[PDB]
Amino acid sequence: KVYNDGYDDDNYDYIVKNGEKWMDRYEIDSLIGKGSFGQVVKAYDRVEQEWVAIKIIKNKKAFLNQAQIEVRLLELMNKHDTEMKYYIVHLKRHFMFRNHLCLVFEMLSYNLYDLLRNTNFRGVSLNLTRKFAQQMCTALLFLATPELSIIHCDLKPENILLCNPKRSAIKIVDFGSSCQLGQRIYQYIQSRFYRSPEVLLGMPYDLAIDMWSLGCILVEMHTGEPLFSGANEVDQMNKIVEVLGIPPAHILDQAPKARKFFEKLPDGTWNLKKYKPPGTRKLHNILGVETGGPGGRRAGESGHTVADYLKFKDLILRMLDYDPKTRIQPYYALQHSFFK
Ligand SMILES: F[C@H]1CCN(c2nccc(-c3cnn4ncccc34)n2)C1
Repeated sequence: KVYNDGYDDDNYDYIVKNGEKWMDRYEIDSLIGKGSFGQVVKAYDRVEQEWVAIKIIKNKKAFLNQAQIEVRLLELMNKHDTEMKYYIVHLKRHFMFRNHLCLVFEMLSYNLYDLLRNTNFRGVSLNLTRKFAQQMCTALLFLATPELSIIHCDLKPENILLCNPKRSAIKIVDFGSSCQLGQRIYQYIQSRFYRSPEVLLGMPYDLAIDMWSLGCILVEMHTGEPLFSGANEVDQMNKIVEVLGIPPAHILDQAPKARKFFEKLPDGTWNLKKYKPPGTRKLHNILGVETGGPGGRRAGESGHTVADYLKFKDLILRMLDYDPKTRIQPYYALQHSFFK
């Protein structure tokens, strides 16, 4: 059985060969990552004399076209951030090679899920969480600039990479599922644990969905475990409500999917359709604000005082506002006293 004249496997992926030279320019070293899109290889760019990561997209039209969207968005961001100060991965160039679209990037390191695994799923310190939060809010501020207006739409620990294994600098990756505020097409979006209530409820959405995801990500980075680990949409919404309570009636009254999860009482108030009772799984206790941090494991550690935790909790709750019009926006998140 032959795929792509012998160059591809049965998963639409290019069969990586060590030492292969491409286009009289790149010497392929090794496979360093993989995902639904294809593969990431370490390669030496002999023209620029540097190591690069090449994202080799699957040779299949749906994957190609997803990547073409990604290339356009990365090129737009490139021409609007030439100093590379806004925490988005830098696309150096792209090319088609043996029926695969290939995106050449700066080399990065481990993703933040890998980092959580490296903590044995116990979380990173509040101080490292703060550094990640500040960089992510800066990235979201850039995506919100009017000429971009990019909604990432799939923020999760796996899509945030360290630049260097020993440093806290990060870059956001993976814009294949992204869109712009003026051209919102998708109804079904965001990975489930990180999915905003407006998307669960079938309501209009905007860049605020990414702030919701960030709030979820930051809690998980410090505790080691997802904040809302739903097995399906109904379970996801129920897990959200355990922490945050029943959403406001003015939202549910306008939500096409309200009755997937909730029922309206003769009061006019809404309740869940037949979990811990609503709002009784307190973020205050998830974070261990007064009890030594998650699992009590930060008791007697510098940089984890009650005051520090109260600042973090306050910021997170503003990121997890059910109302996307009042959910904290990146400019103001960066001014919050968690960062002072
Ligand atoms: F192989 C792993 C170690 C280095 N990596 C790396 N390095 C630079 C860029 C990227 C990257 C760019 N876009 N995406 N999208 C999705 C996934 C990764 C990427 N990954 C991943």
